[PDB]
Amino acid sequence: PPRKFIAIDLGTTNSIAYIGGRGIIYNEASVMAYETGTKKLVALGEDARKLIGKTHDKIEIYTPLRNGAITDLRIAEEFIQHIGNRAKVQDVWKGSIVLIACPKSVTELERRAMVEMCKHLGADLVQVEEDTLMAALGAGANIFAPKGTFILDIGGGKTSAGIISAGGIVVSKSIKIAGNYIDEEILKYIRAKHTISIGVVTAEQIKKQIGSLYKGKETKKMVIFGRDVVTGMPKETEILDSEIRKLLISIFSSITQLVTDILESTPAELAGDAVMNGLLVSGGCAQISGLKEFLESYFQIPVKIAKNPQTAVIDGCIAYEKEIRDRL
Ligand SMILES: [Ca+2]
Repeated sequence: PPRKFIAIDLGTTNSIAYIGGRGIIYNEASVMAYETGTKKLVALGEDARKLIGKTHDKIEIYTPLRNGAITDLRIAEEFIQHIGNRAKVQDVWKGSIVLIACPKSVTELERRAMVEMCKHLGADLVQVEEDTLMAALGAGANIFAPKGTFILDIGGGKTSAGIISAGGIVVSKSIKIAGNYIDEEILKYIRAKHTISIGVVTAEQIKKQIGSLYKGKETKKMVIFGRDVVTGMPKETEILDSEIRKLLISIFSSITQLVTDILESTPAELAGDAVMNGLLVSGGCAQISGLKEFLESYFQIPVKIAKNPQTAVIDGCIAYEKEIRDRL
């Protein structure tokens, strides 16, 4: 009987967990809530993230991962244990093979601590890899070839970019300008320009429905509702795709600067791959309309949007099961 394979994409806003033979058992916010002063779990994932607004006083909300940052290693273990509890199987960790994908900001100390933590839970083997390496494999890139792979992952709380060659990361950097920032900046733009406060969900909907980085085949506008800034009264206004496009382009100056920084670090041996093969784009924001065209216009290299951008990291972990088992 083979050892169970467990993959955890720690993620930047949501975590995703996969168990061999079960599939993906967790995919939502990296948040948990307890009755105050206890470890009595009242909500996990989305059910807990909702309450961040005004939590019931007899309830404490914990955020083990804030934009991909580990807030506390003991709190991170609680969260990992809650994920494994989803399997509803006694001793899910015993003798298992565990792969954890994490942002590069997770220090070597924290990665080694998570290895000891999972081994203490019962794992036979624990391996920690960077999310950009797994995202490229999940999105369909041959990360094991000596050819240069150039990856950009726009998630919820981090945007990362890197160069991959021969199964490993050659260089990678990350910034804080990502999906959550974009939603909040849409909110702030509409408050300043239309004197109405919208909720985060309306901001996300604006992004999805009419947001773009490049002038497409359809001109759209949108009716939205929010709180009038002066009076507080519910108020309606129309938002044009052109003003949101201008806003998104301004935000993405940070993301094109990140790609420029990575491209400026390309070794001479891989420069041809950058020019001829170009960029692969994954993450939740990879589906912003016109992103391919916007990036191709700026960098004059090919850009490819991943087929599975929302799940590239965990899909790569799932594909990486063979490599771990093979090399064993
Ligand atoms: Ca800017």
